Amino acid sequence: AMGSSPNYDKWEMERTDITMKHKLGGGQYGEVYEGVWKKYSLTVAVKTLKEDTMEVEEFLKEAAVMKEIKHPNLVQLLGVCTREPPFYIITEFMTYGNLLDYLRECNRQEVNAVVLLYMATQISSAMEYLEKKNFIHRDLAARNCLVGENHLVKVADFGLSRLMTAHAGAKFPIKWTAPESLAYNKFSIKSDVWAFGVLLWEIATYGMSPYPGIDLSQVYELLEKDYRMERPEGCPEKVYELMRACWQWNPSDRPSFAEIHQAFETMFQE
Ligand SMILES: Cc1ccc(NC(=O)c2ccc(CN3CCN(C)CC3)c(C(F)(F)F)c2)cc1OC1CCN(C(=O)c2cccnc2)CC1
Ligand SMILES: Cc1ccc(NC(=O)c2ccc(CN3CCN(C)CC3)c(C(F)(F)F)c2)cc1OC1CCN(C(=O)c2cccnc2)CC1
Ligand SMILES: [Cl-]
Repeated sequence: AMGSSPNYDKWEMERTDITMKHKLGGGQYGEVYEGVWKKYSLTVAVKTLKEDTMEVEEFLKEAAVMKEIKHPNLVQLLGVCTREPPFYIITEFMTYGNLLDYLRECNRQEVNAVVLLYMATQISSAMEYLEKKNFIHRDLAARNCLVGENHLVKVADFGLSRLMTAHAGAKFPIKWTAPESLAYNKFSIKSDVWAFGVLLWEIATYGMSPYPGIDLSQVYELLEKDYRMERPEGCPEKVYELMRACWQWNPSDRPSFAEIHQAFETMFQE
C-alpha cells in the first residue's frame, strides 16, 4: 500500500488511470462526468463531490453501499477513489442515458406497450433485490433509471434529491414521495413502493410529469382526500391496479417488492 498498511480495499482504483471528460448533460445532472478508464479503453461514468460545501459522509456511505450491490438491473460499480479529494465513484456508462428522457424521445413503434412493460418488470426485479438486502432507495423515479443495449434498464441514483429535458422535480421530488415521508419524514421500503407506483405512471405515459397541472403545494392534500392519478391511456388495467396498490395511504397495506415482481409474472396468465 501507498500508506504502508496491510488493510486494503480492492475497489480503490488509481486515479491516474481515469481520464475525466465533460460533465454529463453539461451540468444539469450535478457532479457526474463521462470518463475513460485508460487501462481498458472503457468509457465510464464518474461521480464526484465538492467537499468544502458537500457532505463527504454521505458520499463515503454511498460508495460503501454500492460495494454491496450486485444485480442485473442495478447500475454496476467499477471502482472508487475515496482516500483523498477529489473523491470519485466510478460506474459503468449506460449508452442511452436516463429513462425519463429516453421515454420522452423514443420511437414509440420500437418502444411499444410491450417494451414499457418489460421496463417495469426489470425495475421491479431491481427493487425486489434491494428489499431483500434491506436497502432503501429513497429517490426512485424515471430520472434515476438508466437505459442500455437490448432494452436493458437499471435502477441508479444521480443523487440530486435534497429531501432530508429539465427534470424540475429532481431536487424536491414531492410528487414521488409517500404521504408519511412528507408529513413525518419516514422513508422506508414502503415509501419506495409508493414511488415505484409513480414511476410506473411515468413509464405508462412516456414520461409525463405526475399530477399534471397540479401545484406542489396541493399534492399532499389531494392524496389525503384519497385522490389518485388516473389510469393512463393504453395502460393495462392490471398494471393500474398495481399502481393503485402502491399508493395505499397506509404503508402496511402496500405490497412488497417481492409481491410486485410476483404479480407481474402471474398477472397476464403467464
Ligand atoms: C457515476 C455514478 C456514481 C455512483 C452512482 N450511484 C448510484 O447510481 C447509486 C447509488 C446508491 C444506490 C443505492 N442507495 C441509494 C440511496 N439509499 C439511501 C441507499 C441505497 C444505488 C442503487 F439504488 F442503484 F442501488 C445507485 C451513480 C453514478 O452515475 C449515474 C449512473 C451512471 N450514469 C450513466 O450511466 C449515464 C447517465 C446518463 C448519461 N450517460 C450515462 C451516470 C449517472
Ligand atoms: C417543496 C415542498 C412542497 C411541499 C411540501 N410539503 C407539503 O406540501 C406538505 C407536507 C406535509 C403536510 C402535512 N403535514 C404537516 C406537518 N405535520 C406535522 C404533519 C402533517 C402538508 C399539509 F400541511 F398540507 F398537510 C403539506 C414540502 C416541500 O419542501 C420541503 C422543504 C424542506 N424539506 C426538506 O427536506 C429539506 C429541509 C432542509 C434542507 N433541505 C431539505 C422538506 C420538503
Ligand atoms: Cl470543494
